[PDB]
Amino acid sequence: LSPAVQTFWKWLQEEGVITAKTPVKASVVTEGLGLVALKDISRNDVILQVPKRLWINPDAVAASEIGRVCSELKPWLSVILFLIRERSREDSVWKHYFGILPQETDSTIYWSEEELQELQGSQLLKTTVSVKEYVKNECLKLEQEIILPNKRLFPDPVTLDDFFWAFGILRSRAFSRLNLVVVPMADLINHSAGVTTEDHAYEVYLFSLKSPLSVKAGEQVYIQYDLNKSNAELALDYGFIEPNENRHAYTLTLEISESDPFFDDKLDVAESNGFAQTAYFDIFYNRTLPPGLLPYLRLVALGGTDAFLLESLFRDTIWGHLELSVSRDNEELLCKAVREACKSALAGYHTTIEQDRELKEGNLDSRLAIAVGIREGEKMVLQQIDGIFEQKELELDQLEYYQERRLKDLGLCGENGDILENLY
Ligand SMILES: Nc1ncnc2c1ncn2[C@@H]1O[C@H](CSCC[C@H](N)C(=O)O)[C@@H](O)[C@H]1O
Ligand SMILES: C[N+](C)(C)CCCC[C@H](N)C(=O)O
Repeated sequence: LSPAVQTFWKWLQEEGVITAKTPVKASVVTEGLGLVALKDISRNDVILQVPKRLWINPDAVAASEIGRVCSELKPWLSVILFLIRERSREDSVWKHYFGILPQETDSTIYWSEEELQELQGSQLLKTTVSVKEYVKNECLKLEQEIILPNKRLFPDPVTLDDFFWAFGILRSRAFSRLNLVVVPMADLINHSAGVTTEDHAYEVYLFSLKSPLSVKAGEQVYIQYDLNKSNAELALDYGFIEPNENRHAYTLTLEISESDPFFDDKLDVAESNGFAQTAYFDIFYNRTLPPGLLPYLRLVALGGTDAFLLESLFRDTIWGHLELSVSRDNEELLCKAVREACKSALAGYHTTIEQDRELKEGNLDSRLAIAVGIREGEKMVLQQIDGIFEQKELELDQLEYYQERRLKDLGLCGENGDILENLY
């Protein structure tokens, strides 16, 4: 099979992890390394359990020689260093383990500059930069503040590469479902759209892993990494995406600018209803607009004319009105703004959806395939959003704004009220 692999298995055997009780051998699959069922496994069947003696979370780093120095360090930062450190030591308890870990994945955090050009104009590109940058800073402060001072615990130099390496390992191997644990045995389980549950972790401490699906002898055992992540998210966290167009999403960012003459009043209204000065609305393909998006858009484009709704008089129904619409000038404004943002964003890509779809029709490199699928999806969402507001511009007169809703109770045609009045 593989050097460190055929050995890594041996390692677990003595640690009382892998026995003739566990029906699942590690194998080389299209997704790298994975768990192949050694024999017909059933639903919920615990495939393998690992002794907490083998975890690699904050609790294990706090108990090692670097447990002190990393005392005030944040959760991940502690594990980053720990992982790096153990990778160096030739007598580490995870010796056969690290010889198994992939030096890299297809996460965009590793993409070359050319590779990154394939995501030009994409939201994913932005996000990946930000993340790469941040991690960098936090990793440089660790060197200058922990790695270098304690030249006794960290003998070897630590490069950025090693950092991103450890980070990636975290982002693609941590089970934050119990918040940042790692399990050398159940670390080799891959993701599959076949699984639609999203609950496999367990603990009897101990880490118990159970296959949410009945696998036959020879086949691979999978799990659902996260039913709620977008493709842009699966792309960064792990190095893969799904064909499922329902994973395509595009998040819009809304904010009440401080230069807005009604900033103070608008922010009070927003906060009073669960929204901050800045708000993110995730828009998924074929899914309906998120609640709050429209009323927040209306608040943003409020304007002098409708500013009267910001008065103490409505501080109890203003949001209800925002949900029902303010006025035609208000609706037209936000539509205009949204459509313009969509068209502007659409122009930022270097390929058309037609080209992307044709590309997908041939054989693509894993990272090329990700960029293509990611950018095609984003264009679909942007165009769906644009489609939605284009319709809105047309039905701009079918909505019953504030004024009209206010006059829907005039009772013009009532009684000859004067008769009653002239009776006293
Ligand atoms: N469905 C899938 N398609 C492609 N790669 C996958 C995948 N599920 C898991 N992976 C890969 O495996 C990582 C999760 S850790 C799983 C073990 C991994 N196969 C290994 O050889 O070490 C992901 O970040 C990704 O690079
Ligand atoms: C790749 N590996 C299987 C190790 C983890 C995949 C992500 C699991 C997710 N954090 C959850 O706990 O629900």
